[PDB]
Formats: sequence, structure tokens, C-alpha cells
Amino acid sequence: DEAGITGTWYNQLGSTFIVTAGADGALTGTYESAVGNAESRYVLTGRYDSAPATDGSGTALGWTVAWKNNYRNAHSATTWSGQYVGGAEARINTQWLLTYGTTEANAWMSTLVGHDTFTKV
Amino acid sequence: DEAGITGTWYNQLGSTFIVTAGADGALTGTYESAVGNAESRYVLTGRYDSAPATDGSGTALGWTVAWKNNYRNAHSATTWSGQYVGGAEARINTQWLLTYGTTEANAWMSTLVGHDTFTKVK
Amino acid sequence: DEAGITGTWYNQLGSTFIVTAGADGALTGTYESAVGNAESRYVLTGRYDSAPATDGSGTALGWTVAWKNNYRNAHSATTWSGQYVGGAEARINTQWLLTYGTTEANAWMSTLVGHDTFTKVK
Amino acid sequence: RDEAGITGTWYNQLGSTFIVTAGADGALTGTYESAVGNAESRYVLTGRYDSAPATDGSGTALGWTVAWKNNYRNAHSATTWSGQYVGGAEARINTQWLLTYGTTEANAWMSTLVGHDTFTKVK
Ligand SMILES: Cc1ccc(CNCCNC(=O)CCCC[C@@H]2SC[C@@H]3NC(=O)N[C@@H]32)nc1
Ligand SMILES: Cc1ccc(CNCCNC(=O)CCCC[C@@H]2SC[C@@H]3NC(=O)N[C@@H]32)nc1
Ligand SMILES: Cc1ccc(CNCCNC(=O)CCCC[C@@H]2SC[C@@H]3NC(=O)N[C@@H]32)nc1
Ligand SMILES: Cc1ccc(CNCCNC(=O)CCCC[C@@H]2SC[C@@H]3NC(=O)N[C@@H]32)nc1
Ligand SMILES: [Br-]
Ligand SMILES: [Br-]
Ligand SMILES: [Br-]
Ligand SMILES: [Br-]
Ligand SMILES: [Mn+2]
Ligand SMILES: [Mn+2]
Ligand SMILES: [Mn+2]
Ligand SMILES: [Mn+2]
Repeated sequence: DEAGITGTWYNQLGSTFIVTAGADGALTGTYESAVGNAESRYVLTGRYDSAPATDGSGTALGWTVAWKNNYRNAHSATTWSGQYVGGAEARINTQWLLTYGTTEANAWMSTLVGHDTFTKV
Repeated sequence: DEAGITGTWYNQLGSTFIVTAGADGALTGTYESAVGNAESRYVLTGRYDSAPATDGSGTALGWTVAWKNNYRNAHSATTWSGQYVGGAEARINTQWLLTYGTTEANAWMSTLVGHDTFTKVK
Repeated sequence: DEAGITGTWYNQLGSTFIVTAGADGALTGTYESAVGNAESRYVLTGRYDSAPATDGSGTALGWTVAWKNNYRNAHSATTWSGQYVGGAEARINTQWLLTYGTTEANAWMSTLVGHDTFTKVK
Repeated sequence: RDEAGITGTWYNQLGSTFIVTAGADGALTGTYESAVGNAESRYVLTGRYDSAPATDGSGTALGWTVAWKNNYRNAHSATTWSGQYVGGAEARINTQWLLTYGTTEANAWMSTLVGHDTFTKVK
């Protein structure tokens, strides 16, 4: 929940996910990608389920980064959808979609799909 | 495209997407799904490219809904990733990922994928 | 069903899907893409549910194309996963994944996602 | 080039068993046994791979499909995997997959699951 999700996370690519979870389900923070058309930190915002099920399952969440900041614009956005899994070694397991702006002729090739797993080390 | 994106949108399922695009690149609003384990409106937040290319390319954006509100909690979240296409028939074309909370044994089946197209036509 | 799926199908991009459905679940045929790094016809192979439910549901199916023929090699492959929906205007509704060969450091950007709907027209 | 490398018996992180033969000009044929889901024993699979991959260290593109009907069960669904075979000291197949099951048109929006499987020859 709030304290478990709040903090600094790293995925398998070395990217840095700094996030604050609110009591009301909000996610806010910054994202630093180690790959792609990206430099420094980007704003992120998202939502999480603030009252998850009581059977040991994960906590559903998602967030968005638009890849524009003061240093670069990649004309694109990524959303991550996944679940937070608490425990001795907490994890956030996600799938993501990255859309970049295209003409309509090229819309068919506008979206990349992948998967990221975040840990606290 | 603050003026363009801001407003009330409907997808091909009849779901209602009410959104304000702010100066900073923020999207805020509410989502009401016509389908699924959902009732009434849900908070949404997201981001968009506030300085898109002017060469006919769409405007990249995305947003998230956690499916908990005052009526129901479906223990799930959807993110939409897409682009806004201006013109006489403005459109937001998206693909989405819906994840629901699972045990680790069942996490292989935790995520649905699909696509929604939105217009301002009621 | 066999005769339902067998034939020539077109998607919203203008691509041509020529398929034969065998009695025990086989799909074989050729694909011609109207877009991308492709020219002429490519071999496809797939599988479909040869005993679908008779409760109004679609018929699940999928197929793969590797983008190599005698004209060209694009070092990539696409898989389509969807369902055949019968009736007056038959349709095949799919989502697809296109993976191209990358180095391990670039594997994160290796796979595109999209959706194609096939009908008998165009 | 990767004909012999791809050919063999593979396992993913769920414990599923992927037995495949790669033909010299791009065909994949074999069987798939899922450790999870509405599945029992082996299912037929067919697919394609790039039989002439690029040189500068790129992986080899491939994909395959399983329809989840065999002599034991019919789950009225199909999965496609799309990914890359990577060589090296320990060969791996990294995939993303789409599982579609038959629905009514009213429910077509919830018809497709997405996930990812990584295969190796160990276990
Ligand atoms: C022909 C053609 C034309 C245009 C493009 C755009 N190409 C995408 C550009 N936009 C970025 O590169 C933004 C950074 C994304 C980083 C991802 S986000 C998901 C994953 N997880 C991480 O931590 N980093 C990665 N392509 C091909
Ligand atoms: C075996 C199994 C177990 C659990 C579930 C949960 N099943 C998802 C539950 N959560 C919802 O049902 C929330 C509403 C989502 C509405 C979607 S969001 C994307 C699309 N676009 C729209 O406008 N509405 C739809 N399943 C299968
Ligand atoms: C930055 C970067 C680097 C490398 C690549 C390679 N990229 C390989 C492209 N490989 C092809 O272009 C083959 C044809 C696929 C056509 C698709 S298949 C799915 C959809 N549906 C249709 O009918 N046609 C389309 N890219 C971007
Ligand atoms: C709400 C709702 C309604 C209907 C269904 C049907 N649900 C389709 C079931 N069809 C199977 O269960 C076949 C086995 C799939 C195994 C997968 S294939 C991809 C992954 N990788 C592996 O090795 N095994 C797994 N659901 C939810
Ligand atoms: Br790029
Ligand atoms: Br549900
Ligand atoms: Br390309
Ligand atoms: Br099932
Ligand atoms: Mn490409
Ligand atoms: Mn299922
Ligand atoms: Mn790219
Ligand atoms: Mn569901």
C-alpha cells in the first residue's frame, strides 16, 4: 500500500522510478529511463488500488510518462500497467505500451509493447 | 492541444471519458465504463505531449484508471496509451492494458490487452 | 469453420491474407502486406479451433508470418491472435505482435503491437 | 543458421514444455505442453522463423501458434508467441504472447490476454 509503494525503484534496464503513493490512490513522481530517446527525469502520474483484496494477491496500479522535459521531447508516451507484490523483496511487475506520434498512414507502427520488473535495488 | 483534448469523449463501447488537459502536460478527469466490473465514475490521471510536432503527427498521451470508487472496487487498473488526432472529426486512438491483482501463481493471466477509439460524438 | 475461414481476406491497411483451413485445425497460405518492409507474398502458417462453441462465440485462431521471401528479408516476424466471427459479413478480429531482430541491449524496443480486422472487401 | 539451435526441447518460467523442429527455409513444427491453464498433455504448434538472420549480433525473429484443442480438452482459445532466439553460451527464446479466447461480440473487448515467456533448454 502507501508506504510499500513509495520510494525508489529500478527495473532490469537500469531505469529509475521514483514514486509517491497517496492515501487516496494517486501516484506521482519522476521517471528516469536508461534507454531510448530520454535524458534526465520526466514527470509521471498514475493510480493504484488503495484497498486491495485480502487473499494475498497483488495491488493493481499503472502510470504514464510523457517523454517531454526541459531537455528533450520524444513526442511519445509510455504507460505501465501491473501489480505491486509486497514481501521481504518487494516487486512491481508491469507490462507497458509506448505510443509515439505518427501520421495516420503510419499509425499501424506507432506502439511498442514490453514488460518491466521493478525492485528496490 | 489543451483546447482540443479537453472535453467529453466516448469510445466504441459507450464509455465516457471526461478530461481536462492542463498547461504542464497533465490529464485529469473521470472515466465511466459501459462494460466490466464498474459503476459510475472513476478518477483518472495521465500525461500528454504539450508541444507536439506540427507535421501532421498526432499528440502522444496516456492515462490510468484504478477501478475503485465509492461504489465498487474491482482490484484492477487500466492504462491507455495513444494519440490525439485533430481535424474535423477529432479522435483519440488508444491501446490499453488492464491488470488485475493476482497471486503469484496466477500472475501469468493477470493482463488483458485491447484497443479503444474515442470521439466527441455522443 | 473450414469453409468459413478458407479464402481471401483484406485488412484495414489493404493487406491480403490468403488462407486455407484444414479439417484438423491447420492454417496455411500467404500474406501480402500493404505497408512496411515487405514485397509480394510471404508464407504463413497457423492453427484454429476446429470444434468451436456453438453458443454465439467466435472461433479462436492465430498465425505467424516471417518477413523473408525470395524478394526480401526484413529480419522480423508477426503473429496474429484473434477470432473468426461468422454471419452475413464475416470478420476476423485480431491483435498482433511484430518482433524484429535486435541486440540484447536493444531487446526492450523489439516488439510492436497493433490490431487488424479482416473482411472480404477491398 | 539457427536451424539446429532452435530445434530441440525448451522450457519456460511456468514449467511449460515447447518441443520444436526448425526447417531449413523457415518452418517451425512441434508440440506445446502448458503447465498452467485449461490445458492437458501436448498440443500441436506451427510457426515461422527468419532462416537467414542479420550479422551484427541481432537475434533471430520467430513466432508460433497453438490452438488449445487436442484429444483431451478444448479450451476454445489460441495463443501466439512472437519473439527472438538469441544464441551465445546459453541460448534463450524471449517472447511476448497473445492468448485469445472465443467470445460473443458483446464481450470481444475482454477476449485477449498478453504476457511474456522466456524459454531455455534447461530442466
Ligand atoms: C521508425 C520509428 C520512428 C519513431 C520511433 C520512436 N521511438 C520511441 C521514442 N521514444 C522514446 O524513446 C522514449 C523513451 C522510452 C523508454 C522506454 S519506456 C518503457 C521502457 N522501460 C524503461 O525504463 N525505458 C523504456 N521509432 C521508430
Ligand atoms: C479469470 C479472471 C479473473 C479476474 C478478472 C477481472 N476482470 C477485470 C476486472 N476489472 C474491470 O472489469 C474494470 C472495468 C474495466 C473496463 C475496461 S477498461 C478497458 C476497456 N475500455 C472501456 O471503456 N472499458 C473496458 N478477469 C478474469
Ligand atoms: C527504430 C527501428 C529499428 C528497426 C526497425 C525494424 N522494423 C522491422 C519492420 N518489419 C516489416 O516492416 C515487415 C512488414 C510488417 C507489416 C505489419 S504486420 C502487422 C501489420 N498488419 C499488416 O497487414 N502489415 C503490418 N524498426 C524501427
Ligand atoms: C473471464 C474469462 C472468461 C474466459 C476465459 C478463458 N481463458 C482461456 C483459457 N485457455 C487456456 O487456458 C489454454 C492454456 C493457455 C496457457 C498459456 S499460453 C500462454 C502462457 N504460457 C504458457 O506456457 N501457458 C500459458 N478467461 C477468463
Ligand atoms: Br526512436
Ligand atoms: Br472480471
Ligand atoms: Br522497419
Ligand atoms: Br480459463
Ligand atoms: Mn519498425
Ligand atoms: Mn483466461
Ligand atoms: Mn522507437
Ligand atoms: Mn477480466
